[PDB]
Amino acid sequence: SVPAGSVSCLANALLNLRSSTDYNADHGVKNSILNFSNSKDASRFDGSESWSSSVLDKNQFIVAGSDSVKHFVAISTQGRGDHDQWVTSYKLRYTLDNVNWVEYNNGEIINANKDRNSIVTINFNPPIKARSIAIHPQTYNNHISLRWELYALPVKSYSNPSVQVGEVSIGDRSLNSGTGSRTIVRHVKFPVEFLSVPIVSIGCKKVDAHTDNGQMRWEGKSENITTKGFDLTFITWGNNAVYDLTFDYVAVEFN
Amino acid sequence: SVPAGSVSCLANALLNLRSSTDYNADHGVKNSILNFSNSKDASRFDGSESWSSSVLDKNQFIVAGSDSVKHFVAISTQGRGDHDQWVTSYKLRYTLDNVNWVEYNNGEIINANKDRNSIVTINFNPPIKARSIAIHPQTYNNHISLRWELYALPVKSYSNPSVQVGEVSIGDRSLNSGTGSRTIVRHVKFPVEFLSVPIVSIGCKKVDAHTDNGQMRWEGKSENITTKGFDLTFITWGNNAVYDLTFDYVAVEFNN
Amino acid sequence: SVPAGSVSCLANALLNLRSSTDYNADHGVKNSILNFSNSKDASRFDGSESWSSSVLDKNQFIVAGSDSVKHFVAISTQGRGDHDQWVTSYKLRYTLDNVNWVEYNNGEIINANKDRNSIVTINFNPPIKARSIAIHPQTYNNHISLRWELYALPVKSYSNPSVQVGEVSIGDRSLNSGTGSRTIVRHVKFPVEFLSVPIVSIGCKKVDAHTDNGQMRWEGKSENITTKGFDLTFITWGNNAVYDLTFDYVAVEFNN
Ligand SMILES: [Ca+2]
Ligand SMILES: [Ca+2]
Ligand SMILES: [Ca+2]
Ligand SMILES: [Cl-]
Ligand SMILES: [Zn+2]
Repeated sequence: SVPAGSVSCLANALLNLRSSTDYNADHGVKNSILNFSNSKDASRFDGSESWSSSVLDKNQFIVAGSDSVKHFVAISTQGRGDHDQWVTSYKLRYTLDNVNWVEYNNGEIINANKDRNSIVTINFNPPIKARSIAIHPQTYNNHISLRWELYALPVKSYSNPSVQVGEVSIGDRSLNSGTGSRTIVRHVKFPVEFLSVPIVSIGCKKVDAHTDNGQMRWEGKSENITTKGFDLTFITWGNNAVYDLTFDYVAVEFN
Repeated sequence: SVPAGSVSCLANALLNLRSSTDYNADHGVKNSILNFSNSKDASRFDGSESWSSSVLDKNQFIVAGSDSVKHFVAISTQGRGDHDQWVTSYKLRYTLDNVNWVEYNNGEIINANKDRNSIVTINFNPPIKARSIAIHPQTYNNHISLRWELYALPVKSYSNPSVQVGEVSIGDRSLNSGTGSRTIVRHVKFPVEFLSVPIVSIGCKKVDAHTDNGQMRWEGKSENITTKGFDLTFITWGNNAVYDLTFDYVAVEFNN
Repeated sequence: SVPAGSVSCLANALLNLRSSTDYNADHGVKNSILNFSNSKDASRFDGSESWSSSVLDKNQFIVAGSDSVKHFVAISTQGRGDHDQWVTSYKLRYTLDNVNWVEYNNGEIINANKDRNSIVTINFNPPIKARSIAIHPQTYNNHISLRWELYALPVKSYSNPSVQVGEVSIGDRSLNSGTGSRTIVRHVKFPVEFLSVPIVSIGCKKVDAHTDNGQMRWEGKSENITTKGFDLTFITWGNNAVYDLTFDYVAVEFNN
């Protein structure tokens, strides 16, 4: 079973494909998408409804890859739509760093197809975590020919952040006197405008302040965050005299 | 108009393409880039100056995509270069998550080409945020055959920075005695060397210090930052005695 | 020489490729990887063991690209496996932004191949920092035909991190009385669950505490981290009364 919500990688043209060999360009990996089907006009040939290797041995493969870390949850294979050709068993190989390749599950040989069109699906628990994956047919019927699809987790909503950083201080004696709940606002303009409204984290890196009968009171808050900047509100209360406070900030936009 | 400073996606080989069907490999999406043209020698066929479908109906397309989120600002289409074939109208589809596709602009049919070579450009306002985008020919002259280019915003430099994190303390009594402005430096080494110089944000997560007639004074600064590490300078002044301090740090490396 | 531990980009299918021209589909970029080799059977053509241009001039190229920034450390070229065709000199161009192209080493003409199968390697010092790169044959032997590989630095463990952010407080008087080492835990849930265990940095943004004979004491520690959340353990010791503390936190997810 293909888990609900998963991404069809070839359907969405998310992976580059490279076969070991092709019978010819009209039998190439571009024709390997699961359920691939073309013209039924038998007078002209518009391509095999599969990838088909040229060499017939145990060393053929399609490699599927891209820069990003995919979490593959399953793989589906299928035979050739237009001729009695199919892969009947295959091994999997993969790589997360693109330098070291590993055998999936110690070189597990997986039972594949029995006919032209029936879909056989394999599920990975836990997901294979890879940048490139390769299918390696071991046995076949008539010829090494397949359609297939790879399934991956969708991308997390938090992914691909943009970040801007900086520091901000009171800079003067605004909170160094008076009584009660006291506030002073520093307006921060981000060096560059965000696309979406960031979330902002702050951290104190300087405290110069007087206790009030032994009590220390200071707070920093970010507020009125927009795409262009925000307000760092420096806060004190009781009778505390804050001479200076400094925060670093980290602003993060996603999605 | 193609907006100034845009990225030509197929030109920079930035998108994978997948057609519904190919007339044959010599009419493949590999031959679809705007203005593609090959040998003019009529005696030998080196492929169409177009992508060309095999099936002729309303259901053909090219899908274009990649792991990343594009900000598509425009699209251009053109007919076949070497025969009288072009797409007269098409719809667009796109997807951000690669699970749910949306009809561009509620399924708007866009008037496309009426010759081989004139370029028809469509602007997107606002930009289309998608991982994958598909052109869906609705009407054609003679055959479903086209050349195209997709245009997108350049990558902004504040996106996907690298990060490294860690913690640093005084770890001893260095600032816990003495008078006036007092500093001790902690030389911090990042777990992995960066390829270029990061910035280094810090925040305090431990105070253990004595007041000086009721005044608290401490500070931390990251200085002398390199690809390999930085110095966290712990500071006190007056007659504050600082028993220990701790910072979490976050080193952020941009555009690499 | 190819530096030990480089990534072979074409081998791992990390780049889209686009030629200026193909002799035909059976001579396309898909057949261009270093050492590419097909059936040795002379009674049916299964494609060239090379890419081969259609037009024979000095304006042919393959463009290799993708979304992410690469650091290319070397190129390797080869001639055609199956006929006496090979590139004898070439130039390189690249782009980091996919708007502005630059000429490798001010258009240096690199001496290339001499036969079908010997591999000629060029080292890039420093690495070419590029999203796309293009090989431009200048001279050739019989036909513009080649095989190649591009080598890149492996991705750093620290790249493409994701970040989540929030705040936590004691929010009550738990730490405000008693004596000796006292702790209170706040369980934090991440707005979205992470795919793997993050690291969690914190920095204080509120202190409301009493000194203990002039000594200030407070600490925050992020503990018990999972995909779903963590514990912020607020800490005081000696006889300090902490009325409240607040932290911001930065949760960072690596290698995903
Ligand atoms: Ca057919
Ligand atoms: Ca031609
Ligand atoms: Ca052959
Ligand atoms: Cl404090
Ligand atoms: Zn990518």
